[PDB]
Amino acid sequence: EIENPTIAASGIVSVANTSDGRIEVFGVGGDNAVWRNGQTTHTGASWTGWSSLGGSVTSKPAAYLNSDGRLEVFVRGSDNALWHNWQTTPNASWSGWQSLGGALTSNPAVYINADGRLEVFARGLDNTLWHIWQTAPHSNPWSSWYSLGHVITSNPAVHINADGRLEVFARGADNALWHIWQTAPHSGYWSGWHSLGGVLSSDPVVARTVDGRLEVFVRAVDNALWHIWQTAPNSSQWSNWASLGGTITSAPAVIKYFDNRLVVFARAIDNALWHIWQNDTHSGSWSNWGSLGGGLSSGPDVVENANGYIEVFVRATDNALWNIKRTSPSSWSSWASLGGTLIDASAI
Amino acid sequence: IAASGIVSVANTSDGRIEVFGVGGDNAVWRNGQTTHTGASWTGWSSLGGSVTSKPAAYLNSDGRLEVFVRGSDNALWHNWQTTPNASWSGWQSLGGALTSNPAVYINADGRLEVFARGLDNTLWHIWQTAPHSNPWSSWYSLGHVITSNPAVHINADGRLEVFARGADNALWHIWQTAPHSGYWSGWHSLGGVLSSDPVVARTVDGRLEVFVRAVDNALWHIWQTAPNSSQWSNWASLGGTITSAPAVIKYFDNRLVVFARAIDNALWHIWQNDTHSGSWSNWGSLGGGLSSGPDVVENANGYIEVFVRATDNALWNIKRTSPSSWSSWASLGGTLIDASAI
Ligand SMILES: CO[C@@H]1O[C@@H](C)[C@@H](O)[C@@H](O)[C@@H]1O
Ligand SMILES: CO[C@@H]1O[C@@H](C)[C@@H](O)[C@@H](O)[C@@H]1O
Ligand SMILES: CO[C@@H]1O[C@@H](C)[C@@H](O)[C@@H](O)[C@@H]1O
Ligand SMILES: CO[C@@H]1O[C@@H](C)[C@@H](O)[C@@H](O)[C@@H]1O
Ligand SMILES: CO[C@@H]1O[C@@H](C)[C@@H](O)[C@@H](O)[C@@H]1O
Ligand SMILES: CO[C@@H]1O[C@@H](C)[C@@H](O)[C@@H](O)[C@@H]1O
Ligand SMILES: CO[C@@H]1O[C@@H](C)[C@@H](O)[C@@H](O)[C@@H]1O
Ligand SMILES: CO[C@@H]1O[C@@H](C)[C@@H](O)[C@@H](O)[C@@H]1O
Repeated sequence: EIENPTIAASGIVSVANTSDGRIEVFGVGGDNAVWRNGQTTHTGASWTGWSSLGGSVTSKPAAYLNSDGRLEVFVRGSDNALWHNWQTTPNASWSGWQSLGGALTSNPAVYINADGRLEVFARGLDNTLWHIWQTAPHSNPWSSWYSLGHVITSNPAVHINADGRLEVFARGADNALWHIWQTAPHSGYWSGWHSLGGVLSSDPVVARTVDGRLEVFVRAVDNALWHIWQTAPNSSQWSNWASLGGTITSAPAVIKYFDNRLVVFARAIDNALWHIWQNDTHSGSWSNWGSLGGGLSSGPDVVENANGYIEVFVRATDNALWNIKRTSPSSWSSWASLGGTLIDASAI
Repeated sequence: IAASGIVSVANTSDGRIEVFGVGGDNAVWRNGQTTHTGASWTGWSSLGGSVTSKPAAYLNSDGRLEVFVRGSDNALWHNWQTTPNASWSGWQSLGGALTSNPAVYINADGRLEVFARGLDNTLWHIWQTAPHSNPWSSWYSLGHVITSNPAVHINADGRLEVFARGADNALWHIWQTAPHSGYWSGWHSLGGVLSSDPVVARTVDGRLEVFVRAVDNALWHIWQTAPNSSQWSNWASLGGTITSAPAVIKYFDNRLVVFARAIDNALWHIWQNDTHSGSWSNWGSLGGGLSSGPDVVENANGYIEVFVRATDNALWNIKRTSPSSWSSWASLGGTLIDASAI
């Protein structure tokens, strides 16, 4: 069996914007339960503190905002089935845990189709890519499970093309970046598999540029941040792999700045939070790596807050969730503890 | 009503502004940024047709632009990209008998839905039967009597909500009972005395806010007190003496910015100082000589772009170029007419 390098450490929480402009974070507690924390209001003046959604889980959770404004959380259960939990009205009471069945061997990843139906992707018992979907927009019930085939050796990553076609990425048995896409938006058909090559030592992490090009970030076997991109929207042509250097020890976290420039965050060999950023959205010019310090026991996860500024979440050495955020166009916040005790329940 | 904007302004799925106006021949003409940097424009191309309303462009969730306009026969007509950012379909009739500009929004299920005043002066609507696809429903009346072009937005919970001035010149609104539920609410009055179309934004914290010119020619606004709120604020005056429909857009930090032509026919703007206190700036001039209201969009650099017709009847452009700077006033040329149906 081709040997697959250990994937870079995952982030500690699923970070989601609510329909009322607040950050909500979902992590796994010492009791194996999903625990939640969120801003009291969109100004982010304070947080609610940790409350338990309960359950007993065996993956990193994945939260997603339905097109009717209700958050929904996906996780692999004690039984290796997919379980989910939804707000019953926006930013209100939670449903409790419902089984969607299956036999999963990775974290679940979620995206929304061009018709408002959520669709979840996970490695199945046979190590092929599996998927499942809402049968109606922002609503139960769900399909049964289907295999898209292949052999994958990482958690899958999912995004949507400029033309509304979902596209999923994973490391293959050969360590290359593999991907597959809907033939047209929720057409009922997928394209078959394409290798982008490379030798990955992390999950793929996918953004769409403001001009509509998918761009994928990975740690490679040299422990550098590498990336690769569509040459145009929906393009039949990808770039060559290009190194951004560094010695990173986490999955990269990617977000567009308020001016749409890509910014990548990762833990480095010194256990600090580091970041590197586009100088512009076309020429392909990137900055040098800048440290933001801290002592990280996980990868970062990132969201844009209601002030239009980047917020970053990590687990610290005290196993609490820590937060650092932009406070203006020209300044970072102080490191602050949001407390809690979080375990890394990442499935791979 | 207060003078309308001259163009429908829409972002493409490949991060370029496209503008759609009516030429002196009554055809729909379009102009686009050559790339997402917005450094240059293609120049004007004709989509043809003979039109009797302002066009309304909208991006389908499959990334294809689509333009809606009232035809010579007062029916709704539409023209769509057959693939994203490529060739146009030409003009197809969706029938009906319309007495206003069409306004368009996308449902939580990816179906476009078009609102216009009908032959009996009630609110009419029509929708795609499947997401981002033909064919369309037949026409249905949601009733009432309206005296302005309708405006449409979506609540934080995915319910479409439509705004129109009534025969009392008050702001009226009606909403889906739930996202694309098949049912709508009763008509409700938010009062006031409007002298323009309503223009609607949704705040970053998920509250609908409506801007109007009032009978005193001042900018006024009213807002939901909370997302999906069963309670709105009182009307509040932002003052000024404006001679166009206002145009509203969130800044990169989500502060609302409102643009309007003033009595001096210059482009003026006023903005929130923050998104939690109801505190607004003073009016600031950006100058120009305007023969229309402004239309606004956020470009692929994440900055506000503004489009107005000038005294020469050309389309002019001013935009933010950074966190700290405006662009030059640039002429995109052409000759545009105001084909607004009301
Ligand atoms: C705030 O509560 C603390 O953090 C949670 C995430 C859980 O690990 C819990 O057992 C612990 O007591
Ligand atoms: C509430 O149910 C508990 O949590 C779920 C997420 C599943 O792991 C299930 O097996 C377990 O009993
Ligand atoms: C109904 O869901 C649609 O059809 C299924 C058969 C799958 O192809 C899925 O990716 C797609 O969104
Ligand atoms: C149709 O799908 C498009 O072309 C394919 C050949 C791939 O390059 C894919 O990334 C892209 O989305
Ligand atoms: C560029 O062409 C000019 O502007 C167009 C919008 C039309 O009004 C046309 O008749 C005129 O010649
Ligand atoms: C292309 O067809 C022309 O333009 C349409 C928008 C309609 O006004 C129609 O009656 C006219 O003949
Ligand atoms: C299918 O379309 C849905 O049902 C129709 C009967 C209308 O109520 C419409 O607003 C809604 O989007
Ligand atoms: C259910 O609809 C909500 O409550 C209504 C009574 C109105 O305030 C409306 O703006 C809002 O969307």
